[PDB]
Parts: sequence; structure tokens; C-alpha cells
Amino acid sequence: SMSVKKPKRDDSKDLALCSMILTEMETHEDAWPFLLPVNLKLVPGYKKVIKKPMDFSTIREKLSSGQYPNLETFALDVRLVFDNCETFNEDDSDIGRAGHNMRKYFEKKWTDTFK
Repeated sequence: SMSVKKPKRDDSKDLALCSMILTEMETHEDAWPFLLPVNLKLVPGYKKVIKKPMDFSTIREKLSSGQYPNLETFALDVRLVFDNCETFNEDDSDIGRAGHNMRKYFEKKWTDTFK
């Protein structure tokens, strides 16, 4: 509350560390569905159904331009990529499996780097 603060957690490396995680996600062999924004002109249903599209290149541009106020807003956009994927793709599809795999990969790096 006013004049009453928990001890300051060191957040000075968060930007570098989120960038490293994102690099690891960019280079994963199953990243291909997620590297670029879904082409809204060429994929029927996407525009209407997926209210907030997100992809790795969009996260990378937001990261690089100071548009994440803190490491939690970064994780929310990463998770959005996977949540969108599960909304639009059957579990038993190549893309559906890719999303599960990448979500797992991310959540481990997230815990190991920060928790």
C-alpha cells in the first residue's frame, strides 16, 4: 500500500531473457505455423473467429519496440498464440500437435528461467 512495499525483485534482465526464450521458440522445428501472422485474406473463418491474432514475428516486433510493460504481458501474448491455435485446429492435425508441443516447450523455459 502507500509507503509499504514488498522487496524489489530484480527485473533488469527480463527483456534479454524474454528475447532468448523467443529465439528458442523461433528456431524450434515445430514453430512453422506460428512464425508469421495468419493470412486473413487466404484463410476462411480466421478473421471472424480469432478475435486477437498473435504470432512470433508480431511478438518479436512488440518486444523490440518496448510495447511489453512487463514479463507477464509477454507471456500472455505467447500463450495467446497457442490458445488461438487450439481454437482453430483439431488436436489430431499437424498444426494442432505443433501448438501443444510449443506450449509445453515454452512453459518449461518460462518456469526454468523465472520460477
